[PDB]
Amino acid sequence: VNLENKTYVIMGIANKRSIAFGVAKVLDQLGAKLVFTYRKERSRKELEKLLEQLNQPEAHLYQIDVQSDEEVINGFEQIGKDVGNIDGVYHSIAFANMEDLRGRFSETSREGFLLAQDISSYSLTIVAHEAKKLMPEGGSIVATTYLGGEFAVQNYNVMGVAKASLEANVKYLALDLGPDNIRVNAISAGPIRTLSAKGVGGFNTILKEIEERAPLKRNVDQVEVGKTAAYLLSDLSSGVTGENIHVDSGFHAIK
Amino acid sequence: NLENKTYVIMGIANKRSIAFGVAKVLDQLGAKLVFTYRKERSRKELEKLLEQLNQPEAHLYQIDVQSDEEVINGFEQIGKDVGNIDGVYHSIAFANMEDLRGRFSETSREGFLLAQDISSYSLTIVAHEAKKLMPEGGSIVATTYLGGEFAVQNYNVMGVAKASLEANVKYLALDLGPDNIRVNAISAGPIRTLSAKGVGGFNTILKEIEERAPLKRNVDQVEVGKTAAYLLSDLSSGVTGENIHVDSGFHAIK
Amino acid sequence: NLENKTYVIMGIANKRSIAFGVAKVLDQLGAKLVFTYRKERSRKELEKLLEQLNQPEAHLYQIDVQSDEEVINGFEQIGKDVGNIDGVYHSIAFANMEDLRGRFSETSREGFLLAQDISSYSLTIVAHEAKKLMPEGGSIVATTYLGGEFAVQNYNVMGVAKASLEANVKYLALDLGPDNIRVNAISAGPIRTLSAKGVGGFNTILKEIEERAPLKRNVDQVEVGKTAAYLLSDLSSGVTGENIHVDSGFHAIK
Amino acid sequence: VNLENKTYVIMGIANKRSIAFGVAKVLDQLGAKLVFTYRKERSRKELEKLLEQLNQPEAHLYQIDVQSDEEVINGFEQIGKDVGNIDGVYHSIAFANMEDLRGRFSETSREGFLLAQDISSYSLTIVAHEAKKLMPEGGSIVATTYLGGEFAVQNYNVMGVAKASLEANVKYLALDLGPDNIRVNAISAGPIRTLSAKGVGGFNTILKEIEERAPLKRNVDQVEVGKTAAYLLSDLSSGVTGENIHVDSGFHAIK
Ligand SMILES: NC(=O)c1ccc[n+]([C@@H]2O[C@H](COP(=O)([O-])OP(=O)(O)OC[C@H]3O[C@@H](n4cnc5c(N)ncnc54)[C@H](OP(=O)(O)O)[C@@H]3O)[C@@H](O)[C@H]2O)c1
Ligand SMILES: NC(=O)c1ccc[n+]([C@@H]2O[C@H](COP(=O)([O-])OP(=O)(O)OC[C@H]3O[C@@H](n4cnc5c(N)ncnc54)[C@H](OP(=O)(O)O)[C@@H]3O)[C@@H](O)[C@H]2O)c1
Ligand SMILES: NC(=O)c1ccc[n+]([C@@H]2O[C@H](COP(=O)([O-])OP(=O)(O)OC[C@H]3O[C@@H](n4cnc5c(N)ncnc54)[C@H](OP(=O)(O)O)[C@@H]3O)[C@@H](O)[C@H]2O)c1
Ligand SMILES: NC(=O)c1ccc[n+]([C@@H]2O[C@H](COP(=O)([O-])OP(=O)(O)OC[C@H]3O[C@@H](n4cnc5c(N)ncnc54)[C@H](OP(=O)(O)O)[C@@H]3O)[C@@H](O)[C@H]2O)c1
Ligand SMILES: CCCCCCc1ccc(Oc2ccccc2C)c(O)c1
Ligand SMILES: CCCCCCc1ccc(Oc2ccccc2C)c(O)c1
Ligand SMILES: CCCCCCc1ccc(Oc2ccccc2C)c(O)c1
Ligand SMILES: CCCCCCc1ccc(Oc2ccccc2C)c(O)c1
Ligand SMILES: N[C@@H](CCC(=O)O)C(=O)O
Ligand SMILES: N[C@@H](CCC(=O)O)C(=O)O
Repeated sequence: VNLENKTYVIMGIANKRSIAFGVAKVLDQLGAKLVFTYRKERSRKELEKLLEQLNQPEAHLYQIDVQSDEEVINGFEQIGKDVGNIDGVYHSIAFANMEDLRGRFSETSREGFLLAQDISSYSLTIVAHEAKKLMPEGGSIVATTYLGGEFAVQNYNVMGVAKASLEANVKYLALDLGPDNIRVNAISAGPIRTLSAKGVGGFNTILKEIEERAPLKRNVDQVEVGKTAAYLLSDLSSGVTGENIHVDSGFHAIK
Repeated sequence: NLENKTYVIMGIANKRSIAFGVAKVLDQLGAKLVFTYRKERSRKELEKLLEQLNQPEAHLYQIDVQSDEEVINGFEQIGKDVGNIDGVYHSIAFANMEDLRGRFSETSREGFLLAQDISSYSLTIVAHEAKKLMPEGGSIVATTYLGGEFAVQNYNVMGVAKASLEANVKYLALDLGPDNIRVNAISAGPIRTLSAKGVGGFNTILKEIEERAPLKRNVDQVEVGKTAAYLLSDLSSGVTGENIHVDSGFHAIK
Repeated sequence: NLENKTYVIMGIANKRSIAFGVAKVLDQLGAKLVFTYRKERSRKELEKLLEQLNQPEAHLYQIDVQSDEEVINGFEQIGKDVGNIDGVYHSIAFANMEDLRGRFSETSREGFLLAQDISSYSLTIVAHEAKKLMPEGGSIVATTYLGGEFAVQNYNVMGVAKASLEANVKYLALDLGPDNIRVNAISAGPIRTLSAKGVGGFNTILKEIEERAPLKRNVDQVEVGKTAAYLLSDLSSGVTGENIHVDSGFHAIK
Repeated sequence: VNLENKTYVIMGIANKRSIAFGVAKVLDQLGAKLVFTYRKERSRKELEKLLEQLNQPEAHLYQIDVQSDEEVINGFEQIGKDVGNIDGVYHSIAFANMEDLRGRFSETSREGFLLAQDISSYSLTIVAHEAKKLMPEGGSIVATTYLGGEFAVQNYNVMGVAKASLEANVKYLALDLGPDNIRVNAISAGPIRTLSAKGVGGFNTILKEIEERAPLKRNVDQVEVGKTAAYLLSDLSSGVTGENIHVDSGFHAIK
């Protein structure tokens, strides 16, 4: 799994705790050229500071709000002109309003539901469509999901239905872009203390339950997600597509 | 037997709708039925279909599930007209034709979100509003297709919206369970319907089921309706967050 | 309504047996019933339980599913006594107590194969023999537990034997489907039975269904029986290779 | 990856076409010390020959018929006396009578059913129990499975039910050995022309269905199972246990 002369776009670093910073640390350490995309200017600033700890000899940062067709279209188009063709995309992007991450699911608003869908699932489809233009030779696209896409986990509410959508999106992209030699997979990460986690009702309780009940008796970290991301983005996984790998201490396997 | 029971059936379009299959079965079993339809020029059509049921009176309500107000005002009116209900059969989906063929990666945002809105989110709001009519509990059933568990060529955007619907069923089942409201899906094999003409490669799937499914035949709307009767009745007490395949066994094989 | 239907119910030991839950339901629905047992004591309990049912005749056959001879001869006798049947409810499993606690990695070969034989293989041979009494088609149902889909502390060797049973259902569905025989499983939530008294941590899992499952209560034998009636009747035509969870929704959550 | 100073035990090489031999080329290339176990004298002979193709400075071969408790016990015990502690085990062992891999599954005999369970599933339980003693600090155990374990595939008949069993066996083993830091996982390989495949009814008609229908539109090979084995056997996959990775061109994902 050595990746020199590989280029990967990582979407969704906000700070040093971001899962996508785990991927980045692991890919960068394996010698890959990286390009980063962000939404808030605070994320770019965090990216500028975190690039000091990476080996990247230059900073490729692109502002892409995935709610914008044109910002995605022109973002990847630009990445293509700056660095040429890419080997894959790590997609670490999701959003839901805080109302919608606690209390009663049946009370979700249309606007809150569609917002979570647009950012957390559909952004993958359009990223894939635009990213494919930079992978004339094939490549690898990995999204980040959560077990709550597969089962009804208390509080995760609108995001779980967005992750269900995301997971199917992976399969349909896998089928569609398969003949083009682009593999499309997901990582189902265990719960990890991140900026966005602070918004999920009951997140602390779940951390403690993994540690008590999951087979490895411990929580996972971002580097662990990065290690599997390296596998999925590299040749090591050449016959794997439409797959969902649980990086979660075995929790998905137990009841 | 379903005498003294009342269900709302959403999604009848013509003689061939899956929902009319459910209608015939529940009607036969003695339930009171209320029907919702999307557009006002399909009211007269619904009115003709009802001539074949033993419904003393025709309870029809226009609801486009794309509007909160229509869902909210619709279900309120149902409550004023008929009282508490025992359950809802949801049989509603939509996607634009150009997204049910060709390359899934080329789906527009508008088309992806439209499908989610109508085929998935509609269950949430319907469940919220229908709950108000079920103080002592009841049963809600949605219609899915196997393409929300696996990628099926051409089903495309609808497949992602069914994955979403099927999650929706589980989250509603978790939320609504303490209120004694069960939420399930039926996963129907392919059936010749008005909407099915819109899906690329449909006939080819009809043929495959016959060759490859364990029962070596296709299912019909009335078979979906018999499983609906079970899900909608006390017979399926204890069963919630479930997806039952009514598909000649196709889901189990590969 | 199951008048003029005949079902074989395998594996009642006492009034707490899941299959007696099945028995009462099909009995209420009008079916003729035939019971098979292994232990002398079970026959005795059956003779006495039959006073609670409307069966005017005791159809009691000793069939230890560890013996081919007994299964074959039993089903043949059953054919001679009552004729063709419409389905079989299989409610049989066994493992040693030592294999239902402490560490799965320590399971003996003998213990492992014992559980497979009795708890999984038994359905294949039953299906084969039962087939002969179903020239027209029928329905076969086996009873599984969620521990065959996920690792559940303590269920151990039985979880592997249930994973095997659930597969068995799928392959039997595939094989027998063109003969119009459906094969399905019911996955029951935990229920205080004689056998359950041997599973380590059974009480603890009982309580946490109450706490965590969508319906926040446990299920009972009669609720399994009502789904059995669904699966064993024409209501579930179209449905095969299926696994229906009668478990208050516990399967859908995490 | 990189696997110097790791030792892996590979069970079930018969000839050059064996899936486990793909595993073996990949771990060998990656620096690993390899120990091999076999049943038939022929398999040992093939192994001595195929060993010239590898970097292994030393042949470590052990006859273990997994139908024999004392052979598994004594084999692992002796492996540990010879090479010390190991980092994991690759299990590539299954068996059924031909009788039982065509025509009607309802006709399967008891003795053939139990035979397929014994070799194809139980063997893992005991292998893991014995392998554990050589992994005081933890390690990785991978077994090999097939989609016919998740779905009724025509003809795979009794082997499907033993794969269902093998796959639950992996989950129960993960929950149990997790606190010992031992991970347990499955590879679900697509159809690969091997000695044993020659005995499965209709195997060629599936090979061609994968090509026409699987997302990647091609079949996979023993080396692709190998490269996922290396991921699963290494620290790359820390946090993954109780998992089933489909290495099958995405066929598991479509209908
Ligand atoms: N931590 C966990 O337990 C957990 C578990 C499983 C999966 N995940 C998934 O992992 C991924 C990363 O989340 P995280 O936990 O690492 O949290 P995070 O560090 O807070 O990252 C979330 C990211 O989403 C980006 N984002 C949100 N909306 C966007 C938009 N419209 N356009 C572009 N970027 C947008 C944010 O960028 P800006 O800040 O610049 O807006 C941020 O970088 C998500 O898909 C999440 O669902 C998290
Ligand atoms: N037919 C199959 O092979 C198959 C298989 C599995 C699952 N399903 C599912 O079964 C359900 C019923 O489909 P069907 O095949 O019976 O098709 P159908 O007869 O054409 O019915 C679909 C219904 O959805 C309604 N609908 C569409 N948009 C709506 C909206 N915005 N508000 C309210 N109603 C709306 C349609 O109304 P209008 O006529 O007014 O447009 C129609 O009544 C769907 O959920 C479908 O996904 C179908
Ligand atoms: N109780 C639960 O929470 C639970 C949950 C999910 C699934 N299940 C399943 O439900 C089914 C019924 O079990 P249960 O809990 O109702 O327990 P039960 O009342 O103890 O029934 C078990 C039955 O298996 C029979 N049996 C065992 N080995 C046999 C053999 N070799 N030949 C013929 N019969 C044999 C027993 O007969 P004898 O007494 O005559 O030996 C007994 O009638 C089993 O599949 C069990 O795994 C139970
Ligand atoms: N090839 C495929 O398309 C395919 C696809 C998915 C999964 N698989 C799985 O892949 C694994 C490897 O099979 P393969 O295709 O590589 O075929 P293979 O080359 O024939 O290997 C099968 C191995 O099983 C060993 N074996 C059988 N019974 C044994 C016993 N009782 N004790 C010790 N070893 C025993 C054989 O050893 P001896 O020759 O010495 O008896 C042989 O090395 C199996 O688990 C199979 O189910 C194969
Ligand atoms: C009850 C659930 C407890 C564990 C949650 C794990 C988790 C934590 C963070 C996640 O990311 C987001 C969640 C909501 C909105 C935005 C993001 C990125 C996320 O997707 C999942
Ligand atoms: C790939 C071809 C096989 C799939 C046909 C099954 C099917 C048929 C009709 C369905 O209903 C709709 C489909 C598209 C748009 C709207 C509806 C209601 C539907 O959801 C599913
Ligand atoms: C970890 C505890 C989880 C509770 C499991 C519920 C249960 C109870 C009884 C069951 O039946 C048997 C179990 C072992 C042996 C024999 C039978 C019939 C059974 O199969 C399942
Ligand atoms: C209809 C089936 C289509 C192809 C199945 C692929 C396959 C091929 C060989 C396999 O290995 C065995 C099969 C039977 C007995 C023993 C082994 C090792 C095996 O386990 C799986
Ligand atoms: N967000 C709080 C709980 C919020 C609530 O009670 O809804 C937590 O992390 O526990
Ligand atoms: N299935 C066999 C031919 C006949 C049979 O096995 O029933 C094969 O293709 O090898």
